[PDB]
Amino acid sequence: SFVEMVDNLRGKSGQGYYVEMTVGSPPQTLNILVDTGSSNFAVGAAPHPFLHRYYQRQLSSTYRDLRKGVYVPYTQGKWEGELGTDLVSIPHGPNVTVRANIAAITESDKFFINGSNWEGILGLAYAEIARPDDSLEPFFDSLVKQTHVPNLFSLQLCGASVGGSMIIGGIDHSLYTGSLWYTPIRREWYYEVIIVRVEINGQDLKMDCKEYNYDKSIVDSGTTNLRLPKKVFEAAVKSIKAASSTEKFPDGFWLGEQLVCWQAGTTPWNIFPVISLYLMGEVTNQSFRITILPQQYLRPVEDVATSQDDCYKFAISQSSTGTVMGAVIMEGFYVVFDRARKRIGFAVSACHVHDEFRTAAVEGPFVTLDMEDCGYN
Ligand SMILES: CCOC[C@@H](Oc1cc(C[C@@H]2CS(=O)(=O)C[C@H](NCc3cccc(C(C)(C)C)c3)[C@H]2O)cc(F)c1N)C(F)(F)F
Repeated sequence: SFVEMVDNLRGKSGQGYYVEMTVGSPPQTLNILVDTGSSNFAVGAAPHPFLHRYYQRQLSSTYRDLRKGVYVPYTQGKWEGELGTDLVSIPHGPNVTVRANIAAITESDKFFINGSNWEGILGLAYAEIARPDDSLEPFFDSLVKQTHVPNLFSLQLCGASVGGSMIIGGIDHSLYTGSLWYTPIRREWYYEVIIVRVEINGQDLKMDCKEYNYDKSIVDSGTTNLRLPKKVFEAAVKSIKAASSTEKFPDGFWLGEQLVCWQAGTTPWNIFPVISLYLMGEVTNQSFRITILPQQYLRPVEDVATSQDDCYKFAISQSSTGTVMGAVIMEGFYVVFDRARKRIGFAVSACHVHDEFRTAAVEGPFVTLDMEDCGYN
């Protein structure tokens, strides 16, 4: 019955992927950002310049106030509001209704995005990182406890304005090609994984693999960019600069500030390298790699002039909180969040990204010794 959930995601580039949901009785429809990088379900519940609608608790007969406050500080953006519960459904999801915790957002700061077309956020990670604390049961845990829905979901996020699928409760085999490759979830708080090797155009970065996971590596659909720890970011940018040194770009470009443009259809894709991230596998001394194309980490943005150029921003940026495999890594891959078996699967997506002479890939098996030493303690 997964076909009903195919193409249930929409979004704008750089502004996330959202799914339609209803809260309350009678049901109020809202678009909700799908975020595997957090664990709170929260919706606008008061007027805001960027909101065209919001949750009106007084209009819902099933709303229950929990008489407790809450706030969540993200890397960028934060909101505060009031905790309560209400009935929640996903129209293009499983045919069930659950009573879930809901943070009613009363104040926010750089949380809502102008024109994003979503009014709330669905944190799909584990209770350990829920606010105020891990006693606030996350939505997916409620879903699994109250229904027969299997304890897993999969995300197919597609690039070019964008669409995708969140398959709740399973894997839809029409959404990917080739084999699924699984990496262990290291610990159930974020979807934390372990990167064991990095190559750029087939050249090993040659860092202590702990640097790749300092202080963690997570899979985060709520984040746009691939974000890399400072030392790894620097090495990666140096390598990518060298490979593309045929052309020169302003430093603002490499900092993700300035966009670069070329005449429509003349984008020099080949001067930008492929990036391979090797992830810890399921058996001893075994790993696999996912390979990212420049079409993924050069994010398409709207033309700043009145011309018909192709313009892009560099969608790899520096992090001080570990590696973040955001939407530009997930795009073109089918990613299975197999909570039941504490593992995350990757396969080439049916909406895989195109290049004339190169292709995004998930490949294995590889042998990698001492993968345990790659985890940061
Ligand atoms: C403008 C760029 O955003 C586009 C971005 O919009 C947002 C997305 C998020 C979710 C965040 C994005 S992040 O970059 O802050 C990383 C984080 N996950 C790791 C993390 C870091 C710090 C703290 C926590 C908690 C929640 C566990 C405490 C979790 C995610 O959840 C919060 C926001 F406000 C905005 N607007 C989107 F549109 F979704 F692409």
